[PDB]
Amino acid sequence: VNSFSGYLKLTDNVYIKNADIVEEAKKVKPTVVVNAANVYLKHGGGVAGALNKATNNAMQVESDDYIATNGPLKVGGSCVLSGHNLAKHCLHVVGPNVNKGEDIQLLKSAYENFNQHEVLLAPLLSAGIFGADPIHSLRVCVDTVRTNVYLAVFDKNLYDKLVSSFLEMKS
Ligand SMILES: CCOP(=O)(O)OP(=O)(O)OC[C@H]1O[C@@H](n2cnc3c(N)ncnc32)[C@H](O)[C@@H]1O
Repeated sequence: VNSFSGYLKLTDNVYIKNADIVEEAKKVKPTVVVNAANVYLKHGGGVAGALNKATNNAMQVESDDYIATNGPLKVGGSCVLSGHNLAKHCLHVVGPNVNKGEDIQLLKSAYENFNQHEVLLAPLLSAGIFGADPIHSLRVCVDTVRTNVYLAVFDKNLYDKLVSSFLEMKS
């Protein structure tokens, strides 16, 4: 388990790889894969849709059952459900939807949930459908997370941009 390979070490606890999070999860077998979730755990597109699709929709059914007895998550909040065939556990974390004016400071709260887990395979929270700048999401991850986070960025051009601007800013 947690056999991560081919990552660029950004800090003592943050790693980044140009990879699709589903394919990484199948290779690595992480204890925790992170979902970029929304408060009702409707796994439509992006990471959530890809993770759910790779579980043959088991993640959505599990999530419906969770919501039915617990109600929606809060923005910046999280829950631990099954990792299905992809991981031991999936940490569903709700970043703020910046497009709808949700407070971008909640991205800090979202990444704080990573600190409850020794090691995680994760995407850049809020950087896709939710409209936060990916460079900002990476910065918040680096400053907030103290546990071992392995970031999967599937798009090569975004990966190159993220690494370049991480170096520039780091000084
Ligand atoms: C409703 C929640 O909205 P939120 O913005 O929080 O999450 P998202 O829309 O899933 O995007 C989060 C970030 O992961 C990237 N991304 C998308 N698919 C994959 C994938 N298969 N593997 C690795 N990275 C991926 C996406 O391009 C964006 O950089």
